[PDB]
Amino acid sequence: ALEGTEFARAQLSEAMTLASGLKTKVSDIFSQDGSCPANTAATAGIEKDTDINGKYVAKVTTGGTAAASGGCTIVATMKASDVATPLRGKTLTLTLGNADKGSYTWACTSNADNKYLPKTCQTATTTTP
Repeated sequence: ALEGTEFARAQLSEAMTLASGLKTKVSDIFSQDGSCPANTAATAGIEKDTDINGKYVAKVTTGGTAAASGGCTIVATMKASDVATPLRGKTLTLTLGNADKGSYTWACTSNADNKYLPKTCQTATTTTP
């Protein structure tokens, strides 16, 4: 008897797995400098604030307005990658509202192929071109 795989591109599993996995990573973002900067003090003496992993297939950075409560709007991206969507993964964004005295909160805001009705994850703002 022989063995082997068939699916391989189990994007379904990786999809959900990537969702919760993203929350954990983003949760660290605000936890990085205990604030919400924009890689202004990263890629210099840190190994977390400056993510953007892959060969230009992942544009992730910190953002928002916080430094005592919780207001980090991190925006991730996928350019010329090979996961989700037929062309590109597009951009995505999440928010942190822990308040530094509550129990952590989140606000989804994705911007990757949104033709169907909205739910949980909204559409990212226009942002600069």
